[PDB]
Amino acid sequence: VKIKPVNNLRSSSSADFVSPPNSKLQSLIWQNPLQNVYITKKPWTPSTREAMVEFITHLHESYPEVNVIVQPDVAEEISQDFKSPLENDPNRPHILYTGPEQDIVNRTDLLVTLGGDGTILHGVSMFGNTQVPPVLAFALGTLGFLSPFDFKEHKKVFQEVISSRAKCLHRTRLECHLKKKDSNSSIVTHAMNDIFLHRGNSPHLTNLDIFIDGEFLTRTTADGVALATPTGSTAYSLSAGGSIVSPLVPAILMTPICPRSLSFRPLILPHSSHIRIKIGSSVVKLSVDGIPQQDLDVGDEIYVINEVKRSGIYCVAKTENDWIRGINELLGFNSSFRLTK
Amino acid sequence: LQSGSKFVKIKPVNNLRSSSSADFVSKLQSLIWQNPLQNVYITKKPWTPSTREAMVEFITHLHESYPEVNVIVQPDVAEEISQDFKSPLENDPNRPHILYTGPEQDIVNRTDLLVTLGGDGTILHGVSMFGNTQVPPVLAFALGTLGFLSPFDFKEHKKVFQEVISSRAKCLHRTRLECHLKKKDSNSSIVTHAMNDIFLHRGNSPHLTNLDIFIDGEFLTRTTADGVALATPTGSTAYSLSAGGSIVSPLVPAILMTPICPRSLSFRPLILPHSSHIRIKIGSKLNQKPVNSVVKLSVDGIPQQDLDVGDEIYVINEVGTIYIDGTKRSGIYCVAKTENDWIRGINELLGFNSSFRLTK
Amino acid sequence: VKIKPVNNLRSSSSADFVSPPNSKLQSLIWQNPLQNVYITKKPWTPSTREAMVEFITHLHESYPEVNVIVQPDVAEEISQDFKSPLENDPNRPHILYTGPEQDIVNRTDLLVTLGGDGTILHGVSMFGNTQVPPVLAFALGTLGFLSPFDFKEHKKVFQEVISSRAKCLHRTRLECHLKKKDSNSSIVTHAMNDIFLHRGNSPHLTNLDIFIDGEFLTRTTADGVALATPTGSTAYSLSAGGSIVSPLVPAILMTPICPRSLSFRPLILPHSSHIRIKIGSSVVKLSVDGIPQQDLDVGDEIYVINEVKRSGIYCVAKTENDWIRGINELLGFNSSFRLTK
Amino acid sequence: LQSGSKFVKIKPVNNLRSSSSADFVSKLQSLIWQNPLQNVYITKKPWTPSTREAMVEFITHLHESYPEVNVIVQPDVAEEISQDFKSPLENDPNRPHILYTGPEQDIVNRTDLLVTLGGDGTILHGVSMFGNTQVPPVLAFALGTLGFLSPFDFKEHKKVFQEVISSRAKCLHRTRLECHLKKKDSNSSIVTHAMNDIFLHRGNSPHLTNLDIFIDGEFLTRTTADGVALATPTGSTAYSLSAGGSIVSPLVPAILMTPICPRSLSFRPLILPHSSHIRIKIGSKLNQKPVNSVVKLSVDGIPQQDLDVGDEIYVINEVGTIYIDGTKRSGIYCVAKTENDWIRGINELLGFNSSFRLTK
Ligand SMILES: NC(=O)C1=CN([C@@H]2O[C@H](COP(=O)(O)OP(=O)(O)OC[C@H]3O[C@@H](n4cnc5c(N)ncnc54)[C@H](O)[C@@H]3O)[C@@H](O)[C@H]2O)C=CC1
Ligand SMILES: NC(=O)C1=CN([C@@H]2O[C@H](COP(=O)(O)OP(=O)(O)OC[C@H]3O[C@@H](n4cnc5c(N)ncnc54)[C@H](O)[C@@H]3O)[C@@H](O)[C@H]2O)C=CC1
Ligand SMILES: NC(=O)C1=CN([C@@H]2O[C@H](COP(=O)(O)OP(=O)(O)OC[C@H]3O[C@@H](n4cnc5c(N)ncnc54)[C@H](O)[C@@H]3O)[C@@H](O)[C@H]2O)C=CC1
Ligand SMILES: NC(=O)C1=CN([C@@H]2O[C@H](COP(=O)(O)OP(=O)(O)OC[C@H]3O[C@@H](n4cnc5c(N)ncnc54)[C@H](O)[C@@H]3O)[C@@H](O)[C@H]2O)C=CC1
Repeated sequence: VKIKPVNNLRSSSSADFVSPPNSKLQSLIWQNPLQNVYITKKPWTPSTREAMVEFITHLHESYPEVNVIVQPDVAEEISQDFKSPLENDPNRPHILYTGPEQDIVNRTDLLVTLGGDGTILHGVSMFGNTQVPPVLAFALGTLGFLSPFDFKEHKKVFQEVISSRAKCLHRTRLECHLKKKDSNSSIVTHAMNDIFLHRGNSPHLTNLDIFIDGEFLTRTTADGVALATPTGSTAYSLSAGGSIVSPLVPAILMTPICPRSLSFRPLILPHSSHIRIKIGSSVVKLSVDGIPQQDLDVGDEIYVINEVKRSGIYCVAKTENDWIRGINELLGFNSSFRLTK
Repeated sequence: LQSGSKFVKIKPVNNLRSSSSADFVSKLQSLIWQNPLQNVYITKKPWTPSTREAMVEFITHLHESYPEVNVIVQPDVAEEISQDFKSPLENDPNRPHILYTGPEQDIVNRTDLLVTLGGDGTILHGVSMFGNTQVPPVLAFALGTLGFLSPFDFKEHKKVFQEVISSRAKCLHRTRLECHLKKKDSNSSIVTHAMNDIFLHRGNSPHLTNLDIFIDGEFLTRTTADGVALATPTGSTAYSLSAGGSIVSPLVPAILMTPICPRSLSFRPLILPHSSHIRIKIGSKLNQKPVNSVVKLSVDGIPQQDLDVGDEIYVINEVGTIYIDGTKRSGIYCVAKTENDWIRGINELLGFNSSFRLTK
Repeated sequence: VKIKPVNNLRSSSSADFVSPPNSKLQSLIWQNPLQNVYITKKPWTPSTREAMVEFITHLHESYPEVNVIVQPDVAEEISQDFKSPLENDPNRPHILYTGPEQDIVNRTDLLVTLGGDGTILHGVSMFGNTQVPPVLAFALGTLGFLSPFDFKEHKKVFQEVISSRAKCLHRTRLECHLKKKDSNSSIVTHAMNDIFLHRGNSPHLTNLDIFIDGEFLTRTTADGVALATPTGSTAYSLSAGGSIVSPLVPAILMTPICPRSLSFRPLILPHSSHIRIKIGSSVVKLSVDGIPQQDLDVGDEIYVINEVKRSGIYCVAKTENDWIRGINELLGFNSSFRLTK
Repeated sequence: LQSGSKFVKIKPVNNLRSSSSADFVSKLQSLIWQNPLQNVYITKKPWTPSTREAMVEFITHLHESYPEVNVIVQPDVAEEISQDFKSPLENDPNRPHILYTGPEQDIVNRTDLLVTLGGDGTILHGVSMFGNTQVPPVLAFALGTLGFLSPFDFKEHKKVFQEVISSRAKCLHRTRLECHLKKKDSNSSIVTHAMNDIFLHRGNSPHLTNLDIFIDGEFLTRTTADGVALATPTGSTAYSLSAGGSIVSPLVPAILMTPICPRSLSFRPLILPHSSHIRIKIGSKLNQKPVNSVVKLSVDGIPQQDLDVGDEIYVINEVGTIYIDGTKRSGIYCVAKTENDWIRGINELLGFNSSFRLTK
């Protein structure tokens, strides 16, 4: 194993996305060859560690041109896990490119995740405002919803990816603009799942004034409220009683979290909606994709829109019908009562 | 057809010129008449005095104020209301009120504007006439018991019609669904068009429907239930709402799939892409009740047919369906009152998120 | 096989029910020996037919004192199914007692069901206003919710029953009093599950005025409304969004069926409630335990109370915790999302 | 304790006689005083002018009209309101307003009647004082922002108190739950009493709670969620309602089990027998986040403790629990306004089954 600085590699090369006739998905076409592959994994998890080693071994064996990128602390963790050099000659060790977060962000052509939903969410968030490279997600360890591929098929799947034969689902994201009373500027954060406000530690209910496109919608006194992407419709929003929304639908979900109301039916809003929520009368917690942000005081506001740089997240898909299969087999959608045995 | 007054003449609607499709310049679309507005088709909720009175009053206004305007009504309505006009135009007995009428196909071809006098059902049946063709703009006045869709009080009719004819009105676009019924032992299809919804229901039968649902050629689920509803966003506030569905803005491109009293704890309502291809086949359980008339099919509330085990419906949006391997202006334009009709409608008419009593 | 008239048998002997300390159930104590056993089965169903033969064979073999009662058309159907007489001597054929419905009702000590929920419901309804004998329910064919026993354990279970060692769950029933505008008197019907009003064949919504103990509750415009026992809480009421209510709770459920309202949350009402529902402005169908009754016109009324003759239905229970097990294993209660494989 | 006026004397509540438990002759129970009503404990919503004003006005009325009556308030309240009395009794400077006060245990032993001035929280905290003992009858006046439980406007206080003291009032019985907290590595229990509910919640933690639920010693389910609520019928209109629970009449003997934002499509709310034995153990998933402070426990909204993996709560009704093998007047009596407070409350305060707008 040899650790090298990632700053030796060229900046990210963009892929092209085309919508073929009678497809729900976008063809992933590498206009310049794929080279910079960043691999992230669920930490402190044996199966993701072993799968990473095995995936990198496979890449170094089968794809000389591919440069493997990992985090610094990860490169240290897995260096001892490789023993046999390439084709068993001591002159080709396993080259791991690594460096500061920004260097990785600037150079990544393809993001590969080994783990669950958290792994994808945190990998994608690392990119901040840089357009996100395509995401190839393998499910390892405890199951989540978003990763379509079993690690066992990693060789066949990656071959389709690098050969411009794979297709991607486009997942839209929300932008959260936080405006606190005190200071000058907005803090902007991107959400794959959701942005939510919650009483959290406080025993007192939130009082939220909700505006759509400048028009007052409603006051809600509640545990909180969730604004979700269609991707996020299966996450917190689903727990709170929301509908399941195919990731192909352009929309924003507004789902109340335990409201003092008999009639706050969940809303499905247009993609282009501008949502403003004002904290009315440390009272309220703000979270983006589950990660706590600043605490909000009475008078603070969030402004939420769809992300409009190529926007959104392109995730390699297994089939044209991944969503159907996921809701059935992962979420237990419309499970039949037992009719025999 | 016999008029019940010498002050009314009933004339063939084929005496009128073909429809002038308007322009829609653009979240609301401006309604701008390329050819001037002339042929106004008026429908009303039947057997309700207020709407018959409103129709006569509206037609009187058009005949008084807009000489270029031609009034079209249904044949039975023409006969019904003919005795209600108690004077000719401008006190001149040689200028009777003229009402144009004829068969649907004749009316459909010549309508520039649909005006409805009644409730939600009035709009639904009116638009339903224009199923296989282009729907003219829809001007909807609420009379009698309130519904959700008609944005105007009939009291406002002079000022609203004024704005419409002068090309100063704006419209909300509402999408339409297509239901294709394919009977067991048939390769033909019966096509219907939906503004609200398409639904299957056990109806008169005491036994639950058993329905196999396929999306984009893939099997989704079997449901055993009262039935299932497929709804436009417009229809999200209708049957689908009653069945526990989400409220969907009419600007969202989606199809709702909402179960009706399912034997399941986990049939959460689904929101599907507007591009979806939906097939529902009427099934049964092994050795059973009757296999005929086990399910009723309705489209915008209108019973179509009882269906048998083996029948299928195919449901798609009017435009933009994606057919994955293994499977004329569109939509409806409704004259809007404000740029915020939707939020105000859900709040004031449906009581969306009504606060618990906080004072007094 | 020999067919005999059931009118040769004594009238029904009642069992005694005692609530032992630290039990949820009622001990079934035969004060006079159990003798008259009426067996009913889901019709046109091979497995129930074969199980009936096998159960009767077992009774004639092991319990000389037991008299087997079946329906006339059933006695004809199964007579050919027996071939071997008792202990293979031609002088003891299989004695089947049968006769008119009322004779069976008057003489039954124990009702045995072989089938599903429908079998129990229709067997129990046969008794009209006569107090219902204890019910021993075996699940055969397609699964339903109410029968706690697998037919395979029929010998062990019946031995506990006849030996006064079994325990019963007491299920309460509702009484429906139908008062049509036209005529003089009420038609009274008993419900194990529910009484419901529904638009049925009509495309027009029902308009129902609901009164509790003489006080106006609400007008509902809807597909309909269901009034359910706790037993019925897992039936139609559950499909309509009702809560799952243990059969030990004294209560009446009022669950709207697709109401034109955002705020008709299902209600749980006191056991002693008097519920009156008036049909407001062939418009409305009435069903009791799923069986269509008379059609109702505007101005007709139903009056619904708990049945107050020993009241209710005593069903032989398998364990103290049948309800937990049924909701988990039959209804898929709180099914976990897939966490592995 | 220092009074802020020579017109008020603050006296030890132990100067008063032990409580007189009333009689409850019998769906409402008549409140008939065996010993005459004397010791009136008054609580108010803190830091709200209307309730401080109401307290002074109520106490003034008692002192003017009922010489036999003794007023008990909290120690800090006695000091707070002492400066608010601007005259002595009957203009006699030798007859100051007397306010009795002391520690909870002292107050609890001597209260004939609890009077609350505020909202739902005021009742909850007031009743909470009488946890391990008998709860005196509760007379609840609504001041400030409306809640659900207080049936009387404070304006009505003279006429209502008149009915109560003269043994002409009626009360609704509300049952209480007991929460037994058994810490990990402990065999002792911390007991609390609930009028509304007992709930577990992730609170400050960003991770979901993992809770193992046992009923009557049998494992029911593991839930991964924000949390779970166990509620009385009284509490069915509180947190449980917000979480999607059914509205349960306070005359039904039951315990509600309602999930709070569960990771499941099938955790339908449960209604359990009042006799039920409920145990909930704080679990975790294999190799995880922190194991401490993973869940908050609240009882009637009051945070008790952060709980750790391995802690358990046991929840039972105050009376009538059945313990299947392997596992003083009770309840709360609230003075009622009419024989139909419940139907009127759900309709008028909660907007139960609010009709869509049908006219105007
Ligand atoms: N359901 C609930 O009561 C709560 C849910 N959350 C969700 O956790 C999400 C963060 O995910 P993690 O980083 O894994 O944190 P995590 O491990 O704390 O919780 C996430 C749980 O939700 C699942 N999940 C996440 N995204 C999903 C999606 N799009 N569809 C279906 N299931 C999904 C995960 O697989 C995991 O089971 C937040 O975006 C929020 O939606 C956060 C708080 C409460
Ligand atoms: N909620 C329920 O239980 C049922 C509802 N329906 C609805 O009736 C519709 C047909 O309408 P009508 O001819 O007036 O028959 P209708 O008068 O029998 O039913 C219409 C009821 O639903 C309301 N409605 C209809 N469309 C609506 C919409 N888009 N948003 C909000 N409310 C709406 C109407 O105002 C009226 O109160 C069908 O498309 C179906 O959606 C049909 C059967 C049952
Ligand atoms: N869920 C729905 O949409 C509808 C349900 N029903 C139910 O059918 C019941 C009559 O039962 P059957 O004679 O078997 O007719 P059935 O065969 O037509 O339908 C009954 C279905 O409900 C199940 N079921 C019946 N009682 C149940 C209970 N107490 N708990 C859980 N599941 C139960 C049966 O096993 C069967 O799956 C009626 O009392 C009514 O509750 C009737 C119409 C519609
Ligand atoms: N709905 C929600 O999202 C939450 C509700 N709560 C409720 O707060 C209760 C504590 O009450 P407070 O001390 O006033 O704190 P609070 O003022 O923070 O919450 C009480 C809110 O719930 C209402 N409420 C309380 N009990 C009720 C009941 N039995 N029926 C109808 N409404 C009721 C109150 O009027 C008030 O609007 C707890 O027992 C819990 O049930 C606590 C947290 C969240």
